[PDB]
Amino acid sequence: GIGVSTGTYDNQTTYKFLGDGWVEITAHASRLLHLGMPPSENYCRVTVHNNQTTGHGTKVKGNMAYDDTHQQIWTPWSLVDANAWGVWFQPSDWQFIQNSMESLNLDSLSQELFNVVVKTVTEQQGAIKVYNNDLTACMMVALDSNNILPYTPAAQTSETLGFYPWKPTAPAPYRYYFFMPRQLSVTSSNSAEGTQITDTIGEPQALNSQFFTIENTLPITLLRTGDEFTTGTYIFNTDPLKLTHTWQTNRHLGMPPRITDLPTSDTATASLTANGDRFGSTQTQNVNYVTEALRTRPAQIGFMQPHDNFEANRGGPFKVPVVPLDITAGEDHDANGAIRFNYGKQHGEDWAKQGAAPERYTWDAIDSAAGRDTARCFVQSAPISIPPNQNQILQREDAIAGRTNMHYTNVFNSYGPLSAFPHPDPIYPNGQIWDKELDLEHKPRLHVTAPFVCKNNPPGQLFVRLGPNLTDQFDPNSTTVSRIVTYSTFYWKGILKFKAKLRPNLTWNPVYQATTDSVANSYMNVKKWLPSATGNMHSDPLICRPVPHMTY
Amino acid sequence: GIGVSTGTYDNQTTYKFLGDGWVEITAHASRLLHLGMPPSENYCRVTVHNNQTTGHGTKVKGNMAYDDTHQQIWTPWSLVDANAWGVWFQPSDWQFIQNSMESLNLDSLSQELFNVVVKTVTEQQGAIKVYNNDLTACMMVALDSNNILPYTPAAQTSETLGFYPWKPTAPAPYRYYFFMPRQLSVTSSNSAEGTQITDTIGEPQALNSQFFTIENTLPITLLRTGDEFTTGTYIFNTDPLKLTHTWQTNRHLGMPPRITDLPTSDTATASLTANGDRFGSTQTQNVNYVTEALRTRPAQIGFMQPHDNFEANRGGPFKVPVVPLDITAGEDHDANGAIRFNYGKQHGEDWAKQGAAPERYTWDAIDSAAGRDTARCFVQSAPISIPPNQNQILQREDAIAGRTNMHYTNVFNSYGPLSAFPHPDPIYPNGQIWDKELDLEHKPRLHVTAPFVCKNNPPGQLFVRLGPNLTDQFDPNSTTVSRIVTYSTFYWKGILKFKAKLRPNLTWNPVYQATTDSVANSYMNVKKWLPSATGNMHSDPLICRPVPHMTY
Amino acid sequence: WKGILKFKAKLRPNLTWNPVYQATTDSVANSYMNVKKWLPSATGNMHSDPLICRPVPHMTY
Amino acid sequence: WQTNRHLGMPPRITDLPTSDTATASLTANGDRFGSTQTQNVNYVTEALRTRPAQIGFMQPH
Ligand SMILES: [Cl-]
Ligand SMILES: [Cl-]
Ligand code: NA
Ligand code: NA
Repeated sequence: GIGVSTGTYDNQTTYKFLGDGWVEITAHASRLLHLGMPPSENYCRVTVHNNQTTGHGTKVKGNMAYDDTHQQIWTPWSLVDANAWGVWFQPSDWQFIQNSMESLNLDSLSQELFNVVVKTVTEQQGAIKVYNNDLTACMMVALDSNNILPYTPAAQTSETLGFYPWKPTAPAPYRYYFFMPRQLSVTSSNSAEGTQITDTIGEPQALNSQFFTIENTLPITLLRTGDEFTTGTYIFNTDPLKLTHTWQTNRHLGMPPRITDLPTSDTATASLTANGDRFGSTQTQNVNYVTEALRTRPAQIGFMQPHDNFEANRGGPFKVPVVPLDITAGEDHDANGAIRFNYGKQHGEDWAKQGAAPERYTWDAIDSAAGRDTARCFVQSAPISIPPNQNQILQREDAIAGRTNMHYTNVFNSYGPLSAFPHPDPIYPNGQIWDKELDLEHKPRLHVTAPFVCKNNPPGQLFVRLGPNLTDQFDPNSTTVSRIVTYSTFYWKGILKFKAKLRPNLTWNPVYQATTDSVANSYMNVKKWLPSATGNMHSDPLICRPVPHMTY
Repeated sequence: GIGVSTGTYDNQTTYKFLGDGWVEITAHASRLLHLGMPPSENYCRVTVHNNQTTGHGTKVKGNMAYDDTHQQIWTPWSLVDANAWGVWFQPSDWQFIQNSMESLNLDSLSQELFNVVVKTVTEQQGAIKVYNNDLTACMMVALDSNNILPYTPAAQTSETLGFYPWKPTAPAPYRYYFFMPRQLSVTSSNSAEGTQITDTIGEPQALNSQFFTIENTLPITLLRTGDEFTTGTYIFNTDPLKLTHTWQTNRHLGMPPRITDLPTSDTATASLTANGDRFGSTQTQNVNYVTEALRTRPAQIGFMQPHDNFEANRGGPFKVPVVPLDITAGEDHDANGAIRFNYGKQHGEDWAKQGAAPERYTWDAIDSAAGRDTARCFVQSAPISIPPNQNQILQREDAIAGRTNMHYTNVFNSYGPLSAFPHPDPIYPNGQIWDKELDLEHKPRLHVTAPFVCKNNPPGQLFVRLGPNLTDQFDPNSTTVSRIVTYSTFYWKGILKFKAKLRPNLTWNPVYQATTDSVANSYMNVKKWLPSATGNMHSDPLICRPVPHMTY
Repeated sequence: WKGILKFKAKLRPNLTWNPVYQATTDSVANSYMNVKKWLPSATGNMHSDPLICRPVPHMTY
Repeated sequence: WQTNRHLGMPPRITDLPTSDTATASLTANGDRFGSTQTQNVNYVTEALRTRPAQIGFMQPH
């Protein structure tokens, strides 16, 4: 099958309406991939320990947050990961879906590898390189259907496939965490100089050691140029994702109080009846009156989260994740889990930009009703008295354990049986799409890194690597390795299907839509999604869930 | 399928007579094509701005007509366009059809690509080049069936395939217009020096930006050496094209006036009855008499067109097209839309000719009854008096708005409900054959650039390009691109079918036929269509619609 | 008076790479498309200005 | 949005722009291929170039 293609390139997004507002979005994605031989032929147990006593080391006082120490199993295999919005839709698609649909769900996933080509490189004189075809050479493929091997979402480290169809990409090298004891003590710059920082890493433990190899756990297919490989279709079992945001906060839940009379002019206000004589209910029985702020609501929309909370286990210190909610007027970023990420040119960064530094963006939850304005928050002693003297009210300013900047809001946890909140927004195009659930008896109500969590087993990971291309001289009992310089290219097609539903339209007023404009320096300027004079592209994160929706 | 051909070369024109004068002309065309890799791997938004203050720039006073500024989307794809008479018939065929047929219509179109070959180039020492086969390499093909992408008739810029079967050709690179604001002010050489010329180009607009990619809109087929690709048959839906010209002008419509007596000798004239006593009708009731010139005719054959009218939109100034009619005795070229075009050696120019300059030819409408002799035209004030004093008649000489060379005929529009005219002539071999209709609610009664306009959807455009042939070292996060030097060759066969009808023959006198002769320096000298001592060819535009036909 | 007017309409295709121009509303004071124009006043005064249409561009040839 | 100036095959640029701020140039008017309806001048230009039809038109006002 040498001179015949084994597949079809297709990167078009097709919409099929079944009627009644239901839509079958079928996203085809194809890319040309490049795979080079592994630097090492075997599996390595690598360790990373940044315990320098200067700069961003862990030995310098107060540098816990900079910790990067861990151990990993480095494998000669590579992973083909397309789990990221940017791989399947072009900007316009995302816009169209966000502006017209109100619901979206995963349906099925399929992939195939085809048109494999393997080449060898040899030298010449002047020295120039020459490229030849190794027709008989092959490429190894493996598919972990049952997810035996460690799950490693490439989207988390901007290592998925490129978001540009006409540009080539490459698979990310496979590696996974290995257990290793890790202890690091807490210190501050103010902390005494004589104080010694404990920075330790231990030996591999029997109770937690897990070394897996692709060779020993999965069946492997060999692909020569005339071969091709298919995964067959996988069926998703996940919950629908709302494509709208909520705005009603506790202050907007239920029957608004009855105004006494209609405003007298277009600029006037209206007044309610006296607090003392108004009907209603409160949960503070020390005061005989009702007020929008004291009034009993059905439940609590949103909640206070501990920030910037760091916890520690055998592995080391780590920042506890927080539910991405609205950052409010006050713009309390860390308190409401805003997410900031850095990515490469393959995933959005302007191709024109130069320097090692990646592009960075901070994602602020679309929803406006579940965030928390730490500044304006406060707790009043009871029996409650209004107004309260400084000794019967704890607020932002007040300091905990005599620390100027540590306020109660930093360690306050408001989560409770009455807490209700929306689901994290999907992030085009850098966002991860689906995720494997944690194998623990008691699971989390959601994940921060992805909108769709597989209730059952998630689609299996696709692994590839070049077959060792040996030379004429080879000795097994020698650690020395000689291999012919080889590399390969091949195409990848994937088919992701969604089930989506068109939105209803009942408000009298026009609704907020995701648009583009011509105003210079505007975030939504058309010029950002067009090519430059030399073809440089730029794909910034797009808004989503533009349309508002009743919460109650 | 390495060592086996995947198609057949065929460039013969076959005539099948079904009887009753109906003919099925099946034109087979085949060419060997050459495709090199694109200079750039991606899509570019290129701009052209000739705003120099010297020479043919737009900044120099009175140089509007020289404007070339515009913006375009440059793509790494190439287009295979065979939409031009020269691709399907050899001179003799065209002659035979023009001399014997009276009607011609498009029936069906089919095409295929086959016998693909891809080669790589490497260096050597002395340095010489070496060519090798990349058996596993492939070529990309895409067919836009629904005409989603911008229609770009290659015939308009002499970029279709070559008109010589035994000579190789290459596809034209694909590119399309992109919206960009453009303003240019009007000035004349006489115009004051201090006067400043406004020459502006704006930023991409949100309301009119359309960036398409082949990858995202069409399914793409990969062709390795042993593969081949077919379009299947497309059926045309167009109106028939008359292969005759008309000669009757308003002066020859209807009952000629009755002569009083037959001429007395072979050199004598005959006379009609006195104007004052002749029967008939006119539309000028100030004079009591009829005359061939005043006499009422059924309708108006031909009409006055504004020339050389330039109009302006956001895009810029442009020459308004005009219906190609007869240029009359007076030879008023621009007033009757004569078409002049410049073409290369691949499309007619004498191969022997040397210099960058292309060959140029001016096409004068075959029809002799719808043109306008601006010089002899005139308007008479009414009530009409004959003869008219200089103040009651506007003629050529008179100047508009005190401008010596601007005469009324320059801005006069005679088009009206009574206007009737023939269809533009087909032009062998440089002429375009069919054309896509404009997607506007109210369409034009015809196109100037083509005789056949598709009532429905036109045949889709055929796109090709080489697959990026990567090297051993590749980095995605780098803007740097390294590719192996590659190029390819492949054959293209096309089958175009026409339905034509043999002409009737009723005149007593022999009729005008398209012939060839031996008279030196004659436009129709046989020597022009023969090869030179070293094989240099020359294919000049051939006459068409030689036979005259009754108009009424 | 009750009236019933029926239309037959077709959903649009989406093929451009770049996001397309949409008719939107905003919060910028004194903007022609400010939300406040389509809401009632404190005493119920309404205001309905002409809305844009045919926002999406389309190939002509 | 396409006006007479944006109808058909754009002229072929000689080379791709050298930088993100540069322009590209076409081949000399005198040597460029194409067609016009003004046969007094031996050259083609976006403004003189023959288009299929006339989009829009002048109205008496
Ligand atoms: Cl799968
Ligand atoms: Cl076709
Ligand atoms: Na913050
Ligand atoms: Na003329």
